[PDB]
Amino acid sequence: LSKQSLNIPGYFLFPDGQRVSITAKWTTLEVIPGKSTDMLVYEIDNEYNPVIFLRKGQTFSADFVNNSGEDSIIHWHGFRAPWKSDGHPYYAVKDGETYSYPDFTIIDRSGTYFYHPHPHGRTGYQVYYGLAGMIIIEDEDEDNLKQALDLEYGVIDIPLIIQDKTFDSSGQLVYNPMGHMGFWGDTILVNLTPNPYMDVERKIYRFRILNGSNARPYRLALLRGNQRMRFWVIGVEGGLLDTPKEVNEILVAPGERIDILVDFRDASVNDVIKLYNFPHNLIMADNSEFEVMEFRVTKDSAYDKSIPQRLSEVTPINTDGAQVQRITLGMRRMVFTINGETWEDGYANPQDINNPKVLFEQNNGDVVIIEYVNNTGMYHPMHIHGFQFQVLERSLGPLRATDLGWKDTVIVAPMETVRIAVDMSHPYNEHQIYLLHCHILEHHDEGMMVNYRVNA
Ligand SMILES: [Cu+2]
Ligand SMILES: [Cu+2]
Ligand SMILES: [Cu+2]
Ligand SMILES: [Cu+2]
Ligand SMILES: [O]
Repeated sequence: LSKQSLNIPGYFLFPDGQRVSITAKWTTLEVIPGKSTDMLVYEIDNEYNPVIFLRKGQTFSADFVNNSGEDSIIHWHGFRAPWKSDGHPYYAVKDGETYSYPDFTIIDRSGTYFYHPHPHGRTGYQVYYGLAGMIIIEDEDEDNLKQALDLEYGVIDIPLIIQDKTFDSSGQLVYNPMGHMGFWGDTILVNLTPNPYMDVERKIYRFRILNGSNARPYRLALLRGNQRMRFWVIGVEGGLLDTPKEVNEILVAPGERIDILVDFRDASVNDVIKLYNFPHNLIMADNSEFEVMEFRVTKDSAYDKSIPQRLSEVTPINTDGAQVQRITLGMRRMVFTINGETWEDGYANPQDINNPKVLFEQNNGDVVIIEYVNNTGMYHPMHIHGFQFQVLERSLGPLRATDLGWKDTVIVAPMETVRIAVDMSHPYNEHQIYLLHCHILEHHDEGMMVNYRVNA
C-alpha cells in the first residue's frame, strides 16, 4: 500500500454545562482505500471519534447513547470524576439504552486524555473495532505554552493515536486474541491511517501520542538517516511536566499518553524523518521493529520560537507516614491475578453496586504508596481510576522521562516492582468506587480488574 496522508481527526468544543449526545454505532470506514471496513464509532455532532476539547473548570454534561449492539459504557480515562460519572462497568447500558452521566466539573490539568468503552469482558472488542477517541483539556498553562510556540490543533499540535490492527483480504478487521497474551496487530495505524506520512515545516511540532492498542507497547524514536533525532517529553497522562525532558526515545504502553515537542528545524528541507518502533524488550505476541510513520520536511519556515524552560508546577506528593498497599500481579493457571483475585472473584455482580467488594479501602485525603509486584512473565500497564499518581521508584532501573509527572498508567515489566504515590483526595460528598486494572485490554477483559474504595 502506498504511503497515505495522515488523517487528522475532527475536533469538538464540548460546551459548558450543555448536554451532548455521544452515540456508539456501527458503520463502514474506508481505512484502506477502496475497501469498506465494518467498525464502531462514537458519533458527536456528526463527527466520528472527534478530538473532544475541554476547558478546566467547565461543567461536563454527557449522555451516552448506545447503538453498538451490546452492553457498553464510555470511560473518561484519566478524569477525576464522581464514579457514577466515570464509566464503571456496573453502569453499562444495553443496546438501545442511554446512560446520562451526572454533571461534574472538569478538575484535571491540561493535557491529553482518552475516552473509550469500559464494558465487562468486551472492552478489548469495542476499542479494537473503533470506539476510541482523544480528549484535550486546556488550562492557563496550556495557554502560555500555546502562545510561546504558536501551537494550533491540526497545524503543529498533532494527535498521534497509534494502534495496531489486522485486516483480512476484504478489508474487514480480524480480532483473534490468542489465549491470555493480548491482541497484537499486523498493521500499524496512526489516527486510523495505514502507512502514514505527514509533511512538516522547519518548526516545532507538538505530538500528542496516545497508545490506543489493545496490548502492544511501543518504543518510539525519530530516525534522521543514521542518527536518532532529539525531542522533548513535555507531558504525560496527567498533564504537563515541570520542565521539558530531552530524550531520543520514549516507551509508551496502552493507556499511556506522551506529549512531545519535535524541533524539525534540526532537519534540512527534503529530509525524511522516520518515526520508528524499536524492540520494546518488555520480555501472537511480537517484539519486532518497524516504522510507524514518516515525516517529510518539505518547507522552510521563519519559525523562531524557543522551547520554554518551565511548563507547569508538578507538586511532589508528601509520602511521610503514608499507608502502603502492596498489589501483587500473579497468574493462576493461565489467568492473571491481582492479590490472588480476579474480577470474577466477587466483584462482577455485587448485591449492591453502591457497596460492592473492594480490594482495599481508604479515607478521603489518604496518601497511599501502591507497590506493584509483577511475579508474572508478562508486562502489565497498570491503571487506576479516580486519581493521578507520581512514580516513586522502579526496581529494575531509573525512572524514565515518561515515568515523570502526574501519571495514571505505569508500565510494570516482568519480575519488576514499581512504587507509586497516590493522594486520594476528592471533593465529593459520597464514597467513591474506582477501578484498578491492567490496561492490556484482553487482561482487563479476562478479569485483571478490581474495585477499590475511597470514602467521603
Ligand atoms: Cu483506558
Ligand atoms: Cu481508565
Ligand atoms: Cu496485564
Ligand atoms: Cu479503566
Ligand atoms: O481504562
